[PDB]
Amino acid sequence: MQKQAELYRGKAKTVYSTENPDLLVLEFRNDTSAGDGARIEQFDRKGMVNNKFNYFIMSKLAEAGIPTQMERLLSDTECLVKKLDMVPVECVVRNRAAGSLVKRLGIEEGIELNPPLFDLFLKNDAMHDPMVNESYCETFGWVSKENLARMKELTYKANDVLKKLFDDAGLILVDFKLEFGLYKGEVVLGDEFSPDGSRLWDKETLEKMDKDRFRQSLGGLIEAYEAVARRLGVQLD
Amino acid sequence: MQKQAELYRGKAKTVYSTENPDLLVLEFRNDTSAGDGARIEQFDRKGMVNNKFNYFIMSKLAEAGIPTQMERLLSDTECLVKKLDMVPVECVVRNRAAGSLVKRLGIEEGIELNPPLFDLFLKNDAMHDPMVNESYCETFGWVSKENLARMKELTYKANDVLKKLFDDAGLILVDFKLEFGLYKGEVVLGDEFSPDGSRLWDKETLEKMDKDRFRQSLGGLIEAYEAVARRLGVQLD
Ligand SMILES: Nc1ncnc2c1ncn2[C@@H]1O[C@H](COP(=O)(O)OP(=O)(O)O)[C@@H](O)[C@H]1O
Ligand SMILES: Nc1ncnc2c1ncn2[C@@H]1O[C@H](COP(=O)(O)OP(=O)(O)O)[C@@H](O)[C@H]1O
Ligand SMILES: [Mg+2]
Ligand SMILES: [Mg+2]
Repeated sequence: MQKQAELYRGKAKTVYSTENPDLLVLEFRNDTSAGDGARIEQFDRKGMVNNKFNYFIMSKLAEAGIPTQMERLLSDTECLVKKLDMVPVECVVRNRAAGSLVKRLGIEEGIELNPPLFDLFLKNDAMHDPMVNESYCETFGWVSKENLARMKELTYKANDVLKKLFDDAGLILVDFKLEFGLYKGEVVLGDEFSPDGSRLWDKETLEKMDKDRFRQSLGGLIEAYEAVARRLGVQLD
Repeated sequence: MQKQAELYRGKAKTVYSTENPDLLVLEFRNDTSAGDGARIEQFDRKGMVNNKFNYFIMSKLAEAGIPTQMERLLSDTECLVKKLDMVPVECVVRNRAAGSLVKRLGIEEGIELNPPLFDLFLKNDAMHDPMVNESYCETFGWVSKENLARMKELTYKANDVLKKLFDDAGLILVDFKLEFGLYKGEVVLGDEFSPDGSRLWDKETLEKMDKDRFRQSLGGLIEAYEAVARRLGVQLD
């Protein structure tokens, strides 16, 4: 299985078709966007780190029983995945207050959330990914009630699994975003899990080591990404 | 019954205590606030119209079986109500796209929503009443799952009842906002139902006859409120 032609691309990955109608090639680019204003910069090794970081996390979730898109890595920046009919809704679980929650509610960053919060955002850059809820999914036909329930279920399961994984690595899983899609009628985890869409703080110093370093221009973005990879045991070289 | 002391006030009503610890007096002022930028304006007869308008609707909802705060009207602008431990979350049902939905999702105003949408907003002027969801209610303890389910159940019932009532009066109930509180542990409809928090369009011309006339500089606010009141059978003078 090799890339055939580019079908489409997003702000971080390029999607290619393959000879198989049910398999695609995801290419992680070095592109790094930010804010609703959207400012993009390229960071060396970024795509490769996220691709391998994603494979590692996806496998951990699969081992836990989470059905995923993953087939296998193809190169430093590419992987083979099942073609999914993506539900255009981001699922965000928050263990501590940060990002848009802090901006939206004016709550103090870092506040522990018990139980964790669960946000749903419609994927629409034009509208800056507006917040939605279950009624919207039904009314606009984005996903069935049964499938949405499954998505939330798998997200919370992923949260339980990953909070433990990151804790063992001396990290706090502040929050993260997931995207699911349908594969032959079944809900499957797709897209990616990396520091781009998940917040990770050092357990002892609370130092931010995810995309917030880029959003807040704190410097050392990729250095932080690789630091996290090393703590988890993700081979990069 | 008589007002004993002003407890507090919001942007449209003043809340007073009475000699009875379980009863309050609500005064509907002529104060009208549009745009969180609090561009207040006073409209003569506004308080009186909404007080009578609210009484009429609450009475209809009560007949339908919905528990409400209403005891009786004390004057043209005041009403005697049960003291409720208000849940700080607005419940909004949308039958057609309008207001913030249009600006939020970029959907065309007027589009019919099937099934209707249901929004939850945290009451917080400083933060412009940010949108929330059920997980927020549990995490921050604004209201239990059981009571929230009850609030939504009653809001949907109010929708079935009021859509018919307004249609009979040649009007389209576009959307509306309700607020509930607890009375000795039970969920009870409180606050108010008026053109201030509900969108109503003439069934034949679609002319707006609610607070949107003030929000969107169309003028004729009170004249519209009175026209709606009279169509419902409310005698204003
Ligand atoms: N397994 C998959 N099958 C099909 N599409 C997928 C799969 N995994 C991810 N996608 C989609 O491919 C795109 C990946 O690109 P990305 O640059 O992250 O986009 P975005 O700008 O929306 O963040 C997204 O639209 C995502 O939903
Ligand atoms: N029956 C009631 N018991 C107690 N508080 C009530 C009752 N009905 C309404 N309230 C509260 O009193 C206030 C009425 O004020 P209003 O001017 O509409 O406020 P706001 O500026 O928040 O819209 C609101 O905070 C409302 O929740
Ligand atoms: Mg993406
Ligand atoms: Mg109010």
